[PDB]
Amino acid sequence: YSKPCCDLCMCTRSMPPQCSCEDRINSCHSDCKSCMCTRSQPGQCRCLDTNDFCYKPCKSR
Amino acid sequence: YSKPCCDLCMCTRSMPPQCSCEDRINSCHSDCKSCMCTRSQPGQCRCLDTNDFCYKPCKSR
Amino acid sequence: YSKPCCDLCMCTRSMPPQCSCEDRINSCHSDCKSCMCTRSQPGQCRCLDTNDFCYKPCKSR
Amino acid sequence: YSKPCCDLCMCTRSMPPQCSCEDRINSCHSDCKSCMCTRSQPGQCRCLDTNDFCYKPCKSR
Amino acid sequence: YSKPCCDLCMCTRSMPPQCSCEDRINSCHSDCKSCMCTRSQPGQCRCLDTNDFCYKPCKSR
Amino acid sequence: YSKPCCDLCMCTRSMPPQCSCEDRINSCHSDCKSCMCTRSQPGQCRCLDTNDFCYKPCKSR
Repeated sequence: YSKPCCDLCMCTRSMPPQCSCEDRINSCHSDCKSCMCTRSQPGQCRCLDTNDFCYKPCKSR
Repeated sequence: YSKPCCDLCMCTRSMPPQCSCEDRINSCHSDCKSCMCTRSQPGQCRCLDTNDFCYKPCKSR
Repeated sequence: YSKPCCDLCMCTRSMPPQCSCEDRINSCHSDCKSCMCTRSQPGQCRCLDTNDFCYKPCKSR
Repeated sequence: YSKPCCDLCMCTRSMPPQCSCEDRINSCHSDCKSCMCTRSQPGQCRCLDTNDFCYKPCKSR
Repeated sequence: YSKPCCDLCMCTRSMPPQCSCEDRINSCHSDCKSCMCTRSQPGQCRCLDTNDFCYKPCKSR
Repeated sequence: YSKPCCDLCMCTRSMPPQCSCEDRINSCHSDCKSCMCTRSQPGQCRCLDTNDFCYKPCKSR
């Protein structure tokens, strides 16, 4: 869907923590602020945004 | 969901083609025959099965 | 070009050795026997063939 | 050669875009400004520079 | 040391399971039967052997 | 152990150089200043710190 979730998240062991995510084809989630893709068809995209929290796992699988 | 789809697929340039896929947490799709995971909680899994076709992209994103 | 070379090669510490390679867009080298690509435009390909020798580095860079 | 090209490029979905590239043994292209390699022989290098455009694919393969 | 351990292990969800491991510079563990390295100095090696069990984590870190 | 070493190091071809490292389960070395891990059990961690030198290879293997 367009709603924000994340399956693989990583955080730094600092306080507050700094965390990020994974891969989608053509577009990133609606909440993403800087999105990076491959110059190809279909393009494989990732979110580069960093927060002090992780989104919840994608509810499907 | 439990239904079979695939976002990143790769095939050999032979006839018939030999193709495979990507990553899920704890479990693989219902149609998967040999599934491999990391000894960790939560475990990150992948399907090793090979077909002569690709499933369609996950309908959500 | 169409000529066979390899930049990143890996071999098993057995006798005779078993060795393979890396990445190209749309097509593999002319000598490649089983070539695998991504269902996308432009497709990113790799050779899965195994020999008991490595090709020489690509002469360009 | 020494001339600047790129096979795998990625860009952020922002305006202007922010883009980067891939892998070479011992040295990066002549136009590269910050180049990073592995402490090994032969060393495997990558360019970390970021532009608002992508170079064209390497003309050979 | 020369003793056999493994930090990152992966297994198939079949019975009995089929499992493997990770990365070392110049040589693999003493128990490894097919070891694969990069044609470079120092070479980065991995074990390709498959068992129906995982070794224990490296005791150091 | 808790002592600082590094097996895979990479540096930029600038003066002074800017260098970093690799992977551990649950914790980073004692000298690490910003450490990033996966939200999972056991978590896989990496050091993001950058210096103008590389640590020496882990003395064990």
